[PDB]
Amino acid sequence: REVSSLKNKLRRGDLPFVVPRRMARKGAGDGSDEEVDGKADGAEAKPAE
Repeated sequence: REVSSLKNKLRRGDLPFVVPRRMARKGAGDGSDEEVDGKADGAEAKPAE
């Protein structure tokens, strides 16, 4: 039973294997025309003493 079990393991291929995984694709998507200006207001605080 021990020799038979060892022979069946080699014939079946029982080994510490890992299922492979595929690769992901890049998300290079086209942009939209929703542009915003970089304008900003100025400060109005007074200097300290």
